[PDB]
Amino acid sequence: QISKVVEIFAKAYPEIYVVKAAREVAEKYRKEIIEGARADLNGFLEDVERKIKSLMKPNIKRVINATGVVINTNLGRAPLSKDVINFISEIANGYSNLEYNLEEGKRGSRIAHIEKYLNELTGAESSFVVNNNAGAVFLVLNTLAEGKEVIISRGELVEIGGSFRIPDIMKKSGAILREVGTTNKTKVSDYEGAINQNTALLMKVHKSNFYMEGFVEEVKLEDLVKLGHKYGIPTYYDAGSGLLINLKEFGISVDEPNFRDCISLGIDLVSGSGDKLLGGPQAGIIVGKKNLIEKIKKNPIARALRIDKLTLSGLEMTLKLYFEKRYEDIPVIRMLTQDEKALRQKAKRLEKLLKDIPGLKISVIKDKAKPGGGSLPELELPTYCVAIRHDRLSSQELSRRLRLAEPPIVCRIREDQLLFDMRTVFHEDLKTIKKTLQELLSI
Amino acid sequence: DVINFISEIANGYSNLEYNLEEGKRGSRIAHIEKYLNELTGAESSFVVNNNAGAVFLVLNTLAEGKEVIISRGELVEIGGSFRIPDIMKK
Repeated sequence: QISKVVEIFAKAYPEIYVVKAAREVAEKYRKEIIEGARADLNGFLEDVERKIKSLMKPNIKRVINATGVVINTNLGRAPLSKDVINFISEIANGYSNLEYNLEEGKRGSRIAHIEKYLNELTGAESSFVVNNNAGAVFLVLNTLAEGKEVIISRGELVEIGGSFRIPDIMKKSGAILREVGTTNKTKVSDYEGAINQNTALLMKVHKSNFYMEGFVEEVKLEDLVKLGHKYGIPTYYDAGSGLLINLKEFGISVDEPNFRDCISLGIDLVSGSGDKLLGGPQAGIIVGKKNLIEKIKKNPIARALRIDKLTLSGLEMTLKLYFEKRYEDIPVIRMLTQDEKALRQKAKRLEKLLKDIPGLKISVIKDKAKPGGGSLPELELPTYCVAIRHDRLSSQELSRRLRLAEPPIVCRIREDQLLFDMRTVFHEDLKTIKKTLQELLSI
Repeated sequence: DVINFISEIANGYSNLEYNLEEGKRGSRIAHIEKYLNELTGAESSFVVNNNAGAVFLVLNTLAEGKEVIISRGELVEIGGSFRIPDIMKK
């Protein structure tokens, strides 16, 4: 019973956790024994103690990312420069002029603090910001095309993440969905073909987390705009990457689309996540024509999507950085634009820390990985891994224990050889890497 | 080898639509199908001009006016005028 387990650990662990550890372990042996899968009760003493050790720590923990994927959906997307985290810390520490204008001394709209930055950086007439890009979509449809049709290419009906899908959202959006062209190809005649009285919207979505090769055709963006200005229809581009600037300017050569460029091209509305290529905290970012934004703003779901104090502040600081050309300060930009050189530099500095540890086979390989996970699907870039192999322990079991470390470490596996992509690894992590390994193979 | 076998059948008359046994017309599809049933292992078989029309046939035979469910990822445009949605319509 739970009272005997409270007697076994008196001062050992606080009474509150011990009973929550006996209640979860006791439902686990009640169901394992009912199903007839357990013949021994002896593991009960150690496991109620491991639960207590575990239940006494946070579920969400910082993790050292070895995979060399900058934008790791599973690992928390764009991490944040300390500068920013500090400004977020300060604003959360007490009250703040969130919804308060200091000039007039009367309430004010919280989305007003930021928008000045967006409209300067992109060039759009006005702007706005909601919970994530997801809702930013759901908002631009339900606002603009409730009960009327929207035209989109059959190749752009994406499923990104686990629950999101343009057709399943747009439906619930209340917009009527008109799918032109074919999977692989879509000409301009396909869009123009389906125009009619009901058509309220010309939407294009960017294939963020996939890509098609082979015989493939797509509708030029200059073309969608010409088309809409013909029949008097608004265009709506879901970047999704929400890349904020031209990326070629950093030496990486891709066609990824960005706010500034897409707007000056003549699209009427653009959106994208903030926790992607922008580098910030999670946010739906929407920019374009004044008359449209106003309309979005006034829709009463906007209040159900409006951003929290934490992501609001933190977004301002990241926007600040971007105005100050302080690029290297926003993690997701530095990690992609890191010099091939620089990577090696780090690679061998690590190797140097592990030489001494027993049983460790350590080598430095130059590999081609694909860094972007949720925003740059075709991108392939050279990065140096430190592959390691232990005589006593196998690569699989290695990863596993590394994931259970404090802090935990997550990495790629490849042909029974553990790898460490240096693209995503922070310096202060190296010392913690060495201490982790030596605690595992010497214990 | 092929081209010769073709050349030869083309240089004169042939039992194309003619069954020699019964001395009566026969289906031209009949010559081939025996090979197809053996190689594939299906119950029966048939042949038409090209795959394009083979799709068109199987839809219009089996689904005229009824629903055909297909993956949104599989609606292709192969070649310049063949498109599964465009033909499936017709």
